[PDB]
Amino acid sequence: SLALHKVIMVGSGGVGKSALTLQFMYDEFVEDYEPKSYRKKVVLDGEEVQIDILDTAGFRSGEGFLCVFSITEMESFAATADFREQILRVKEDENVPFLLVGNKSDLEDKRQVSVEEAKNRADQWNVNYVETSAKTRANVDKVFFDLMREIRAR
Ligand SMILES: Nc1nc2c(ncn2[C@@H]2O[C@H](COP(=O)(O)OP(=O)(O)NP(=O)(O)O)[C@@H](O)[C@H]2O)c(=O)[nH]1
Ligand SMILES: [Mg+2]
Ligand SMILES: [Mg+2]
Repeated sequence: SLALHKVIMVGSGGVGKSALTLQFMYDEFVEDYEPKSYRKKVVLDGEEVQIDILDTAGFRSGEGFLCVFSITEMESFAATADFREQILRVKEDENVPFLLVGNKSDLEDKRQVSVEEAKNRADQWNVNYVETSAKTRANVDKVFFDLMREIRAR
C-alpha cells in the first residue's frame, strides 16, 4: 500500500488545467486539444508514491490544490481569489496544501499578469508561486511534486 496524494486542479476555463495534467501524466501536449481522475506512480524524494489528479472543468476529498490561472489573462488571475476562498471554506482548513500556478509562460509576449503581481498575492496567501508551460514542459513536474511535498507534510 503506497501513499496516495490527492491533487485537485482548479482555475478558470482555458487556463490549462487539462494540458498541465496531460503533460505531467503522459508527456504529451497537443495545442487546441479539449479533453475524461488520473493516477500515476512516481518517486517522491526516494519514496514511491501514487498521485491522483482530479482535472475538473473550470473537491472535498482533495488533499492539495493547484490554483491555476493564465499569465495571458488577468481575468483568470482575478478569479483565483474566489477559488481560494471557496477551497478554504469547503475544506474548512486554512492551511490546506495550495500552490498558485501561472500557466502558459511560453506566451510571454501576451502576458497580462506580471510576476511581481502574482508573487504579491502568493505571499499574501503564504503560498508559493510557480510559472509553468504545458507546451515547453517548464516547471510542470515541479508544481505537482512540490504540491505533493506540501501534502506529505500535513
Ligand atoms: N501555448 C500554450 N498553450 C497552452 C498551455 N496550456 C494550455 N494551453 C492551451 O490552452 C487551451 C486551453 O487549455 P486546457 O488545458 O483545455 O484548459 P482548461 O483549464 O483545462 N479548460 P476547461 O476548464 O474548460 O476544462 C488549449 O488550446 C491548450 O492547448 C501552455 O502552457 N502554453
Ligand atoms: Mg479542462
Ligand atoms: Mg518565462
